[PDB]
Amino acid sequence: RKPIIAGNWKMHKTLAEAVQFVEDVKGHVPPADEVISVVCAPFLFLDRLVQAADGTDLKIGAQTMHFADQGAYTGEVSPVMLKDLGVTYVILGHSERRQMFAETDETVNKKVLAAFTRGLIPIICCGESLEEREAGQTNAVVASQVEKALAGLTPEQVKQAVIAYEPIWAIGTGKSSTPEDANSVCGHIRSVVSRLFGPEAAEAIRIQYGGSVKPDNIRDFLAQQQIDGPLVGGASLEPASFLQLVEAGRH
Amino acid sequence: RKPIIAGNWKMHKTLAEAVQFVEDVKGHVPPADEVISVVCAPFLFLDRLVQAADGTDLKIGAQTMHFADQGAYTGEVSPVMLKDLGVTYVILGHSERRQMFAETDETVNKKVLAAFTRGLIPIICCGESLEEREAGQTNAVVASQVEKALAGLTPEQVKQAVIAYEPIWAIGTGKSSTPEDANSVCGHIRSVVSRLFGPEAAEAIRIQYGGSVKPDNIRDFLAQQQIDGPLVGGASLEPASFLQLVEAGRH
Repeated sequence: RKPIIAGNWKMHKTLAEAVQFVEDVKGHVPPADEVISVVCAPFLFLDRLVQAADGTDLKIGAQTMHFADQGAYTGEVSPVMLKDLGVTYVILGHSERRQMFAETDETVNKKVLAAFTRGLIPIICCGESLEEREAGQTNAVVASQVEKALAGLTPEQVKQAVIAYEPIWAIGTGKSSTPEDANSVCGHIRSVVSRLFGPEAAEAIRIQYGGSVKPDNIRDFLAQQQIDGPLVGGASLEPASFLQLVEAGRH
Repeated sequence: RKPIIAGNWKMHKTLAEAVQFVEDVKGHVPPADEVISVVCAPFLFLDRLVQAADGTDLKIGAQTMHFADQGAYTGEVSPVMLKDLGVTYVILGHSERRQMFAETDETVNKKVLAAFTRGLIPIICCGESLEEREAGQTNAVVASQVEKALAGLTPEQVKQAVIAYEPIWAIGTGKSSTPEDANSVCGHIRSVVSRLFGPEAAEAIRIQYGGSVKPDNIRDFLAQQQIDGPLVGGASLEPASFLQLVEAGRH
């Protein structure tokens, strides 16, 4: 299971900043055969970034996309559009959208199917809230989100999906889940996959941990058996740090 | 009041199709001082569109945007990013955003305040549902949406805002409101602006009609005293159709 590490810039840079970032990083990202390095930038910069990452191993991804090819959804961007640009990854179901922009597990599932239909590798986010963690439904929440999202896929496709387990209370809070704790939920997710798709799908899929990961702690997480890389937001905004993170995938 | 005509492509093209459209229309769109010709495109294409449209009376606008400059708002595009790119107009509160992605009058307000503080001209959308229509709250529903969306602005800036009345039921249904009716509602909205910001701003503010405006029915709408133009959706995808519309503004 090849490690994958994705940077979610969120709403954070200006085109110039964005291109300077790719320029700085693209030459020192680990080889593609070793670690999948992905920078999820805001829509406006995807175009220039896809080019700046000319023939580099630095992959470019979007922070969303709609579930339709084209249509009357003012503001949205389609999986067709993103593909045409050279974007290869797309974050789906991020809580920031689930709780703010009405992203239901239904829309997320639609989007995952669309992703595969259009050639994009989806990074499906799933995680519980503080309240759910405290109430004990962590495993249940995570399980439903994963069950629903992967609905409609074949095992061969599931092997290609990426699942980012991100406990909400850990996103940009400075409070990370522990490797051991995260490892279990991830093991649980992998176990849910196995029960729905099979031991091959489950043994292939790469599950990520997201939530206050830092270049000083990626190693700890990546070292765990069920975890295959980290979805990083805040610590991916600086080229250096990002290079630190992506190198954690044992170069 | 200089007529303004904006086209909302919604989720509709590929970068390539997008650039040729601009490449085809830009040099033939009406002279700025006569008609404000605008093309609202997907976030993905703006960089290039802005670049290719530089120097022409053809203005480029975004289909939506967030209210915060920076932020952990995965998938969102901020006013800073837009202005920084050269984008001049932005659509806010489109029914499609409203009923499908949790766009409320509060957030729409925050966004309107954001456009002004960030140097973007907002095309504030408002309109009644079929139900509210039948119940007779067209003037009410519409008045509230405008009062809420404009709250915070000074008369001086209200004079710069573009308000687009679109009876939800006419948006791409093929059925459009009668000029007389649309004019009545636009008038009423203007009364709202007059009452809130004084007659001066009310007379300078431009109010569009949206809801199945075809290149063959736009003149009818523009003719109406209270209607200063149209926000066209489907009829704005073809260079040929777009140029017809914008020309109806010329004279």
